[PDB]
Amino acid sequence: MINYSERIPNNVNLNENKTLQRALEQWQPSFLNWWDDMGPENSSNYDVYLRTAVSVDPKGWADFGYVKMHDYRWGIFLAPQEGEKKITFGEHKGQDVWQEVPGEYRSTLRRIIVTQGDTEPASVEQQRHLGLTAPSLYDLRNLFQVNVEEGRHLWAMVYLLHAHFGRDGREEGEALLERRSGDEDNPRILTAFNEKTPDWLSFFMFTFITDRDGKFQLASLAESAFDPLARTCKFMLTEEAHHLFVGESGIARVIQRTCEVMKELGTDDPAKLRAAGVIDLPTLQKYLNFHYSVTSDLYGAEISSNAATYYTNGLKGRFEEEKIGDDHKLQNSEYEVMDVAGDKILTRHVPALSALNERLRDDWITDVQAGVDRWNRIPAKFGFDFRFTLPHKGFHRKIGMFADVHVSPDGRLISEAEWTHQHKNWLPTESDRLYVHSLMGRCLEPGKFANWIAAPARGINNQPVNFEYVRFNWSHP
Ligand SMILES: [Cl-]
Ligand SMILES: [Fe+3]
Ligand SMILES: [Fe+3]
Ligand SMILES: [O-]
Repeated sequence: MINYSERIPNNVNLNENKTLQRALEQWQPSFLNWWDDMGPENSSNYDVYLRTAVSVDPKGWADFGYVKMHDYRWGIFLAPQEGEKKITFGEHKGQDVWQEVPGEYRSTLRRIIVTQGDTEPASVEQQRHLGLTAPSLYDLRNLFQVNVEEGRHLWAMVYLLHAHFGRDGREEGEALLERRSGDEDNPRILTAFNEKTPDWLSFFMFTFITDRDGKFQLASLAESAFDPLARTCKFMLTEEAHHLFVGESGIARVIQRTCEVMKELGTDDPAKLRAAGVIDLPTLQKYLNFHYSVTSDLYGAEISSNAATYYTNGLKGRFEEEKIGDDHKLQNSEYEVMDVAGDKILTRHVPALSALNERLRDDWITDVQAGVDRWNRIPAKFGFDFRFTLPHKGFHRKIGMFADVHVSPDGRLISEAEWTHQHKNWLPTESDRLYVHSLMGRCLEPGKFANWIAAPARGINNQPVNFEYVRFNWSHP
């Protein structure tokens, strides 16, 4: 490892700003208390082989070593500042990007930053029980790496709050530790982040699908005229890519194991696959349906004056804004969205500014579909017919125009009776979830993997797959 240096590694000259540094250090012990309370369960004395960034360059990014998570060096890292960067969209296109928050947008920027910050500890809270049933040291270590990274994402947003929003900033930093996933009176802001993540199959789906909402929200904010936010999100995207990998390869390894048992037993009978302790592909498809549809609601209403305002004011851009071939102002542009009118799902064009949530949702759908295309290479290579698919965008939605109807995965509007009698085929049943639960059992033997999942293609940081990625320090409970 590179030589220790700073208590809070950073590339923002934190030490030069005494007032700001003091505010973060006053908040730190509160963060550490939250981490001990709501962080990975019973993990206080584990030594975990973790990656820590200590500077933004490739070498400093990849500082691997054993560390207790309580002692993780959470830091603050902005993509390098560019000389003479201009705003790329909206009313202010062509002007210098902002280094400070414009008073007129203070409350909106604050809202955007806090809502993003809120999802980071929510994922840790949702996932805190999982290590008790980790299917391998490798997977246990990946879970912990995701967790400390989401912890750092909370630091990333709290830094912006303290640095740019004064006393309100600090009050937002405190409340971010007071809310709690699933709590009755102070729940987390967004509904999908108040859901349970009850097993490892849900965990891999969540990091494959819901961390991908993180990618598309962060990619939109990485375009912001408010440059400290833009540069914060650009760096965060490198960590988000790791989360997406954990999710995609996690499910890939599960599909691999189930295809192996299908080949061995020579059957696709789910009763027989389950007798052999694997997760049948159809059940995997239900979990895909579930996490996909719940995540889709995170993009918000298809039509929205708020999203239009964020774009025009230069706060939040479209995904890969600069690659888009239009005027980047959209006053006379359209975008095609669906609509529901009685017994018909139809299409219409609306003003582009009013449908930016739907555009972002569509970008995310395209990305998810690419990952699903990659999973499908597995049955294909085994010569099986099974293919995973994404359901219609209107299936199982609680936000927006499809909220008041039922749509089947194959895109029909369906009756209440048909939803009630058939959705057991489309979303995990209580019984499906009990079966998956029945398979969850810790496996901490080095190089060994629980029977429902295959080994990964390679280890971490060139270590053998049977490396002791976690040391439990059992003598010191
Ligand atoms: Cl404000
Ligand atoms: Fe995150
Ligand atoms: Fe993430
Ligand atoms: O993330």
